[PDB]
Amino acid sequence: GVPTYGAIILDETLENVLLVQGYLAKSGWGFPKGKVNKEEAPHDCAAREVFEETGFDIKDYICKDDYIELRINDQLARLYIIPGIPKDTKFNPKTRREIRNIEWFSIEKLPCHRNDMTPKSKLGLAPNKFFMAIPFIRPLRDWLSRRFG
Repeated sequence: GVPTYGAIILDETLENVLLVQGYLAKSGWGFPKGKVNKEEAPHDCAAREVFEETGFDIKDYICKDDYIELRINDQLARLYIIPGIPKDTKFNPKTRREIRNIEWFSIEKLPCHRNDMTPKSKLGLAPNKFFMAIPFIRPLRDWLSRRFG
């Protein structure tokens, strides 16, 4: 798998995160991110994907050491952490064939796992519209705890 790069944007209170909603296979909510182009540096990919999906430019705010990275089915996803972006910021995707909507969510209200179906004696997990975001939530809470307290 080709690696993906993007950002976790937080507001000034550190309470809220910016998610984007896609279409079809990507119909639910996730952090803004996408696949790296040939010979493109990780920080340049993250700024390009975030600007395409939100219309906000992170280039002057990226810190090279501040990121969460996960490997999911042998594909690497690295999201740079960008705190302190005001909630009254005007966001507008470029790529509206790809992005349905953009919204702020409370970090403490987001799920960090999907629910089983043990009440139905059935295997697997119940659908959840935050499925693409969920793997990063626990690592994000732990990162904010260590850096800020």
